Amino acid sequence: SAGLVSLDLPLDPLWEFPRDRLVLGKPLGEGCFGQVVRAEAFGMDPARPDQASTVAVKMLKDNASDKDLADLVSEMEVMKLIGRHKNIINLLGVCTQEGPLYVIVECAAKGNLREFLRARRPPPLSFPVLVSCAYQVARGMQYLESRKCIHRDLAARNVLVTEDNVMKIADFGLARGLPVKWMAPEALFDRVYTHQSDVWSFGILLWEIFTLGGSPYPGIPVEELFSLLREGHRMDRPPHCPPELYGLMRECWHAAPSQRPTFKQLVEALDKVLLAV
Ligand SMILES: CN1CCN(c2ccc3[nH]c(-c4c(N)c5c(F)cccc5[nH]c4=O)nc3c2)CC1
Repeated sequence: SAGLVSLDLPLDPLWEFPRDRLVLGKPLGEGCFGQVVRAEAFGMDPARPDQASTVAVKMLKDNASDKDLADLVSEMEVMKLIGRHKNIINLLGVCTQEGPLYVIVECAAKGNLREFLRARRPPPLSFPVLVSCAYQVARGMQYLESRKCIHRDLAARNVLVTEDNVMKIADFGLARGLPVKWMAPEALFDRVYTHQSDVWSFGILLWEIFTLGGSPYPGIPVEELFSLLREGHRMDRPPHCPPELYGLMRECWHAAPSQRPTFKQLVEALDKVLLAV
């Protein structure tokens, strides 16, 4: 319950998992101070203890500081309270006592959304699948908005994809700690993060989806961007994109946070487009 680093972390019966049952695998995500690794967790579903399931395992090597563990413990404790949703990297279990810390979270087979879209390019990927991707993140963000979480940056890299193409958001639970293009004006300059600063980032995320995993603000040094944003100039409507759907991106990129749309509206707007196709 919001506890810091200790010699041995406290036992929590609602979330604890047997480390002898968990079997680690090859490294999924290279990381500097902490890392995420693949693992075949046996008996993850306790109703069927014989059958196994593939899972991700966030952890840290012998080098991360005392503060770096407290971040991972804070990331764990936030995931407990937020609970389950279809479009979120949910917590499955934790291994704390009598050994190193392993936080078990559900695995994503097809990787991040940027690498997913860039792979499936025409030298697959239809229009409704792109709208289905944009709709699922909006639903996922709406749930995290209602639980008072507030996402840090939000981008194609941070959203992950399942075997059956379900968009699941990751790193929502991580505390504060490069992504200049994705940040809102108030988040860049004054550093005041709100629900409406993620709305800006969702606008940038919509751009990434309908450019098939393109890099936003193409061909600038991350300096004229600042002057460009505060002179009434935003990104253009990309190749193959409707004007009403582009209108939602322009709504997100309004300078006034009050003028930007809430996540409830962006779901309901995309719902009408998803219901059409
Ligand atoms: C060599 N190529 C490296 C990139 N390839 C890849 C493919 C699927 C992947 N899933 C995750 C992953 C996370 N990064 C993750 C996280 F960062 C936090 C919480 C849960 C997570 N679950 C994941 O499943 N990484 C992947 C990498 C393909 C092979």
